[PDB]
Amino acid sequence: GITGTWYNQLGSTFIVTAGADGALTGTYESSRYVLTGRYDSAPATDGSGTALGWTVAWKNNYRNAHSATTWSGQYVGGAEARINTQWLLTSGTTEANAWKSTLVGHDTFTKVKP
Amino acid sequence: GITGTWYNQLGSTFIVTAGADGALTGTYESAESRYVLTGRYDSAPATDGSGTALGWTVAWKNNYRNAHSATTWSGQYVGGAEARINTQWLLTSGTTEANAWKSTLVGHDTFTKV
Amino acid sequence: AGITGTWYNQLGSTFIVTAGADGALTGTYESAVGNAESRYVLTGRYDSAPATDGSGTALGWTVAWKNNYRNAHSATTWSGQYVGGAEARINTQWLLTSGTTEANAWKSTLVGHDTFTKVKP
Amino acid sequence: AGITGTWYNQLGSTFIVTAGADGALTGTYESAVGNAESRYVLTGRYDSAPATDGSGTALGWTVAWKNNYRNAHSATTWSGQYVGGAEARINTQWLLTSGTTEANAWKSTLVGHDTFTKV
Ligand SMILES: COC(=O)c1cccc(-c2cc3c(=O)[nH]ccc3o2)c1
Ligand SMILES: COC(=O)c1cccc(-c2cc3c(=O)[nH]ccc3o2)c1
Ligand SMILES: COC(=O)c1cccc(-c2cc3c(=O)[nH]ccc3o2)c1
Ligand SMILES: COC(=O)c1cccc(-c2cc3c(=O)[nH]ccc3o2)c1
Repeated sequence: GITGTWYNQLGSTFIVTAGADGALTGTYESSRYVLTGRYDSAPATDGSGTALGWTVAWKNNYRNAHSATTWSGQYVGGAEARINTQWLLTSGTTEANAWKSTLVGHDTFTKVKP
Repeated sequence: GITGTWYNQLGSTFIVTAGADGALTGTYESAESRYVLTGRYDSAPATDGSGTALGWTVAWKNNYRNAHSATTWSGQYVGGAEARINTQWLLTSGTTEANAWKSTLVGHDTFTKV
Repeated sequence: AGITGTWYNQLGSTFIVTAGADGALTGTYESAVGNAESRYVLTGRYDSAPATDGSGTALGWTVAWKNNYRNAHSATTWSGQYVGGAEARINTQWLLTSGTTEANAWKSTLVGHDTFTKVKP
Repeated sequence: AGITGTWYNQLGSTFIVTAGADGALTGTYESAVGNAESRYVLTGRYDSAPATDGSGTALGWTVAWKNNYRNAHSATTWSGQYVGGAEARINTQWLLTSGTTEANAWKSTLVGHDTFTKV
């Protein structure tokens, strides 16, 4: 299922546990940073994926970028499991610079290094 | 300044605690309407007028209903006399592969303390 | 009343647009932010026969940030809808992509939202 | 410039664009089969003097989903960059906004990504 170690298309490492209560917990390496999120613990049974999302704030004991990324996507099971996401990366800014505070992109995760 | 009750422009209620370790925990009401949220924030933001970066996720399942979807909010907290949390969001639904192209909505929410 | 006219966003930009009978948007955009000076060409499209159920009118346009004065090597697209009324408004969300190397492409695109009114805020 | 010609996305859509000398993009966006009911006008803009340091060429375009046969009351904008070479690509992200009432405006806009090739 969702629990496991995943890799995006650029080589980041996403180590996640999907708990019984809908919780996502784990670490993200782009050293390691804390992540938390949520997932649908009772998905549909019609072939649809499992909706999920998580957040990393880019502060650890070694660096602070004053920013945070959220990933929103779905887990698609099968022979080659995948998590397909789109993400928003917001930096702390002054009000005058807030218009350019948020980057957007898309990450796809598999259980194999790219 | 983050811990407490927040209200968006469309009548939703965001009840959050900002923990010392960078955790966001709480509930989102958009009892049957209340959902768990979890996320992260920068616990050591700059002191130069910049906002505090943060994000959180709600999966739209509770003990009463399940939309098979999840929203992530990415944004910044801005303190002061009229404090705000300014966000952009992504809402992904679980879909089949054929319908995945239309799986994700995007928008923006502004939260106030009053 | 209608899309054709001069509009202003919340940050002081000026959007001068003509909505043609064939669905064409043409005009000029002047930005108060970024690596920008004076007017830039815009082109886009709008729904020339919107629904009659109270819905807004879908539209979109593009500015490439090159003119006779500067070139930021970037382009913004706005996607949104015109909402008529006593306080006419165009509500948009936008994507701003810069030309980058492949190694930097992951951070090539900014996202935001602009609301336009015919009265300058 | 390398942009003028026919491009194909990952899901069976096609467009034929002309990149004009002063930055104009004009053409048609259609389906793989290309029947008239699936063809729509596209207009946009591109950077006609891109950097020479290996960076891509920024561009964008819009299609409103109305033609002489149907009208979805919606419009898509694609924002991205052209990357030249033997395996040329246009890499984009897109926003698809539908006309809605104010009560439904919160769910008016889909977001996604498209990659186009010449093959
Ligand atoms: C201001 O600081 C930043 O912008 C920053 C810092 C550290 C890591 C990241 C990072 C990693 C990553 C990823 O793997 N997928 C999508 C987005 C993303 O963003 C961003
Ligand atoms: C497809 O959407 C759903 O299935 C669904 C179900 C329940 C609630 C929501 C909801 C509430 C909310 C909000 O307050 N801000 C931003 C997004 C957002 O989405 C979405
Ligand atoms: C990376 O940014 C640039 O290269 C750049 C250059 C010139 C203008 C802009 C600009 C103006 C504007 C606006 O009014 N609304 C939404 C977006 C937006 O972007 C961006
Ligand atoms: C015949 O086609 C239609 O009736 C129609 C209606 C609404 C949207 C779209 C459409 C196509 C498309 C694409 O290729 N990339 C990103 C978005 C996108 O949207 C097509």
